[PDB]
Amino acid sequence: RGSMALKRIHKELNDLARDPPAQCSAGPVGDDMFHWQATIMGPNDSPYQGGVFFLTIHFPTDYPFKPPKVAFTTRIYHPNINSNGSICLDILRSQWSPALTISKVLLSICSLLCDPNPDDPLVPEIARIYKTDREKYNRIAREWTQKYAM
Repeated sequence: RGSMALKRIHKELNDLARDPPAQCSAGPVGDDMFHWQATIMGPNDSPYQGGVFFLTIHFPTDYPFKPPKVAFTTRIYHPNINSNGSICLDILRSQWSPALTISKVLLSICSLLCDPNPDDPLVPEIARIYKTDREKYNRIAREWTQKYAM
C-alpha cells in the first residue's frame, strides 16, 4: 500500500492496457488495486491449446520491493504447478526485482506453460512422465484442459 505501491500498480496497468498482451488478460477485481485477476489462454501448439486459465494476483503492501502473490485458480496438469495452484517460478521469489512488472510475470508464466522445468518439480510424478514419456504427458495435459479449462 502506501502511495508508492498504488502509483506503481496503476502505472503497470496503464502500460499493460496500452500494449495489450497477446490473448492474456490482467487487471484489478473490483475496486481494490492490490487485488488482480488474470486470464491466460493456452498456447496454440501446446497441449493447453483451447483452455482458459484464471489466476489471482495480490500485490504486497510494499510493492515493487516485494513480489506479487500469484496462483492458478484453474486446475492444470503441469510439473511446476500443484493442486493448490501454487506456481514454482523463481522470479516470483528469489529472482524477483523491483524492475519487473506484472506484464513480465504473465509472460514468464505463459512460457512456463510452453516449457516446464522438470528439474524443479512441484509435482514429482508429472515431472517424471514429462521427462520419460512426453507424448503421454501431452495427452494427459490435453485431457485436463478439457475437464478443467474449457
